[PDB]
Amino acid sequence: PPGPPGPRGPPGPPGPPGGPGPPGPP
Amino acid sequence: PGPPGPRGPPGPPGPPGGPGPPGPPG
Amino acid sequence: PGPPGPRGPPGPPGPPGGPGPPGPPG
Repeated sequence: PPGPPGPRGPPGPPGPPGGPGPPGPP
Repeated sequence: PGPPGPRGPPGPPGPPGGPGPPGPPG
Repeated sequence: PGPPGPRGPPGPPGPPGGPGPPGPPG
């Protein structure tokens, strides 16, 4: 029969950097 | 011996990215 | 029984990071 199911793949790579912060105070 | 087992599932989503750059001057 | 299946593929890229730090004062 078929062998045991394989291991789960690796976690994906880190997401991209976030957007820019809000503008500073007036 | 039988054929190789079914392939494992895909990994989970990666970790979130880092924070974005500093915002613009007020 | 056959050999265990191959490891799954890498997961999706992680989510985008958070917002950056607030910008400097006007």
